[PDB]
Amino acid sequence: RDLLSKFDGLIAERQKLLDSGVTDPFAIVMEQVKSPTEAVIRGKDTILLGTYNYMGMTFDPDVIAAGKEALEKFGSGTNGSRMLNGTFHDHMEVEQALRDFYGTTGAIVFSTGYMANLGIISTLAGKGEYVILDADSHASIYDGCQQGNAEIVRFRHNSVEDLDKRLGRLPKEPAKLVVLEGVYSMLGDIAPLKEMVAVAKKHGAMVLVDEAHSMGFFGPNGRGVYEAQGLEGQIDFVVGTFSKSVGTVGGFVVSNHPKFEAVRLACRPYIFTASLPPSVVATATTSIRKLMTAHEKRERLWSNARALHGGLKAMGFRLGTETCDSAIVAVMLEDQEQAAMMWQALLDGGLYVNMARPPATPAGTFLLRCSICAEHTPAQIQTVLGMFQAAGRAVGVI
Amino acid sequence: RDLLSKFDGLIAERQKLLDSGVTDPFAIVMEQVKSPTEAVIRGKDTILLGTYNYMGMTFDPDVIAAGKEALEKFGSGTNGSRMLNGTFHDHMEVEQALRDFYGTTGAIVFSTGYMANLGIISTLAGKGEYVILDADSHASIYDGCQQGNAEIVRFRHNSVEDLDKRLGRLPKEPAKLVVLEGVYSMLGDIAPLKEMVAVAKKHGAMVLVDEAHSMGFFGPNGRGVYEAQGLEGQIDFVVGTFSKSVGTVGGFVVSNHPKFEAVRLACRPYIFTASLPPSVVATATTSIRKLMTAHEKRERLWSNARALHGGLKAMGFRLGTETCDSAIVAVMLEDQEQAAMMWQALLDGGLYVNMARPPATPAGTFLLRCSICAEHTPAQIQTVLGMFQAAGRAVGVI
Ligand SMILES: *Cc1c(COP(=O)(O)O)cnc(C)c1O
Ligand SMILES: *Cc1c(COP(=O)(O)O)cnc(C)c1O
Ligand SMILES: [Mg+2]
Ligand SMILES: [Mg+2]
Repeated sequence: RDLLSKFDGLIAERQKLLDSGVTDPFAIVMEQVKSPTEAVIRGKDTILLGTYNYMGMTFDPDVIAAGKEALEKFGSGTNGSRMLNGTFHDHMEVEQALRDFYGTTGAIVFSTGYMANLGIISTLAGKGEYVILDADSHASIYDGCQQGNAEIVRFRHNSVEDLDKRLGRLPKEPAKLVVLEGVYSMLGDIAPLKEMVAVAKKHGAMVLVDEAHSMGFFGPNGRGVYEAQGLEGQIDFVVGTFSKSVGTVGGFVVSNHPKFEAVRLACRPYIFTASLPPSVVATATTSIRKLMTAHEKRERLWSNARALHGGLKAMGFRLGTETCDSAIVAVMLEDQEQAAMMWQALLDGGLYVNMARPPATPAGTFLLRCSICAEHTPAQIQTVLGMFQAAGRAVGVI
Repeated sequence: RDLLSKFDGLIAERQKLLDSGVTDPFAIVMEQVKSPTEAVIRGKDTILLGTYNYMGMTFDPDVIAAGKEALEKFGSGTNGSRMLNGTFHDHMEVEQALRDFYGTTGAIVFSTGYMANLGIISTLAGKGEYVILDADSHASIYDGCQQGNAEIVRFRHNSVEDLDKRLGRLPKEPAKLVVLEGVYSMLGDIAPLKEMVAVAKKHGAMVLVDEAHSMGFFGPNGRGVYEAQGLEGQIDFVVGTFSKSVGTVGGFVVSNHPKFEAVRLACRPYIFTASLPPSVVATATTSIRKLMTAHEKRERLWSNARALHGGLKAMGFRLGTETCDSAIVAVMLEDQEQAAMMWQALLDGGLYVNMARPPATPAGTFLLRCSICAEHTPAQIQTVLGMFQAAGRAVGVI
């Protein structure tokens, strides 16, 4: 036995899944990517319906030109931390783009969204302070809690009442951070932010909202669910990512707090890593700025989501949401076998969606998660619906 | 008081430093970067001597062409995890390049080196197991320990004897991970890996060596200090980064362990983040492959390092090492004021080096850290030495 013996269970489980004849869902390779909505997988032209490229920015010609120009002018990397030699022209640009996008005075970019959550949670809340979060929060949020020294207070998923009761039992004096997500990504439902933020404020907590799954398409300025729910000016910190709507890699936190940017002086995941490559921050800058006014894309995204959500439900699929509330549409299946058969039939027929099974989801929950793109055409969405009808029948969903 | 009140001390300290008239060392912006060794800072042409671009790969024409081609062909980002939709052609390529570079069957790429350390340490060693590390290990290694549930065992810095004594007192049965760095980056000295690995093996521990500061220029194949010290085939895991010699962003761990790649199934910082952009993994692939045989660069790097190290010592600077053992040359100054005055005079004269003061360094240690590049010319190195002589005099080092 050695350090890897602990993986024997996971290795056996994987082999059991493969024994069913299914393609390994954790080893899919996009051999070619023709556009935000088309790839070649296993030598087959395939519609993409399992990416977080919500606004189709990855092939935007301005984004691509900015990336190429940055490679040419500044090279492939920075070879240093933001606190030393790794802040180039384009890093300053991308932080200003976030200030402009969110209407904040402060903006701190990290090398990943995971690291932004890890860092901001573990740095803001110290010993004797409290981080209060939804039971089903993103892994990076839990990892930020684990990385820090604060008291961690979970509340029942999606429960305004349990948030209120749990907050109310904490001592009044210590500072507190309530961490919320605008969109619950598993099912694509929306958090009751207006009510939860009111509860947080009643108890004197600061609020951090993750708006990774809403950027560019919720609220008048595309700032997120909090903006859509009228909370502009009430959110202490907003965390996000460059890997979804923005279409690259990176993380950020924005704020209007006067001391915010002193976080750079303390935050270990900000300090102890190289800054992002020039091309990454140049593509992010361009993309963020375009997202401020990408009205045609926003309209298409929501039109597509409504057509997919409406079509799957009408067919008889059980969805994670009664109404189309986000760009994630989750199809709920009865068991692991049904989900795998559906996923495989879709893939073989030319469609890629994400499958989620335990322990990614709770025991008893087996999903196909579809994520819509501004650049899907109405034709593609109908093709997808046809594919879902054909697979749902061969498998016997529906 | 709120969550940011804890930063009042750091804010006051920063203001005290600025009160001396020094440029803020934590807010330097590379406005233009002409080459690996030249930038424009504060409107002034400046020689770069504080980057980890050891092999000058960031402006390599093959690296740049690969990045541009990847933007064009695959877009700006992947919008998904490696376990879902984020593995493109170029991700498979970069992991194969690492296998070829290190002669291993296993290779796992992460979105940063920080995350590779965070993830591999917290995933390999669980409850009831031990992570044994040097007191002065990199922050990411300590953060990996904090993220995991293992027992953490620090040993006195650079002490083979204390490693042996501390290891020997642990229970025999539980699995153990000894984590070592090939190059101690603060001063640029080298770990006694041959002796430490022998000690680790005597006690039945697995060994993880970080070779971030040696890639491409230690050992016959450029694999690192462990290779230079004859330890090929004896190291269980080697961790590294794409941000130094490789010249982009990203992290990795390589191994020949038969179960290694099952780490993908468990490792939270691998699973819960987007994969790197196509351009990043394409530039990394190209760079890694060129590093396998970059003999001219290697020779220049070491020639430059020897000239800088030899020249600074002869001038009368106290260096962190008696002999030129790495591409980091650390100048030790008597106090914080001396270091800041030296740093400012160098900057104003057209040279950028890194300054390190407490709490980055231990109390009593005040450094200028020079990092050499394969692409520095002998002329630049003499210019640098002239600048060090001029500043050392105006300040009164030397
Ligand atoms: C996607 C996501 C992250 C991680 O972002 P990456 O940039 O991919 O590391 C963090 N939090 C939430 C809620 C996310 O959805
Ligand atoms: C630079 C470094 C890291 C971090 O690498 P990044 O890729 O910049 O996140 C981790 N460990 C060591 C020893 C390092 O030197
Ligand atoms: Mg094309
Ligand atoms: Mg140029």
